[PDB]
Amino acid sequence: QAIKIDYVKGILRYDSKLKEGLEEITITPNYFIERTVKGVDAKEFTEELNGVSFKNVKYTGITNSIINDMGFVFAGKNLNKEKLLELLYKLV
Repeated sequence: QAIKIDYVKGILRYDSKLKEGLEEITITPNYFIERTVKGVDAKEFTEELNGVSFKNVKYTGITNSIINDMGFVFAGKNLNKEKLLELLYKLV
């Protein structure tokens, strides 16, 4: 027995493109796909020692979606939450 993954899908935010916006992706052995999402924001973020530029455009129904859309779905056999967690953390 061993873990195995069939596909994976999610909503991502990139550090370089944080100001740019957000995307939806899927990874499957045949192909990789990136798409742009429809809820746009004029977000602009900087990191001082303790100061940051706050621009957070977030709406009612859009939040009611993305409070729970945010996160990744995994399919396969013999999954285990601890291994999945440590991999996702190890990524960044």
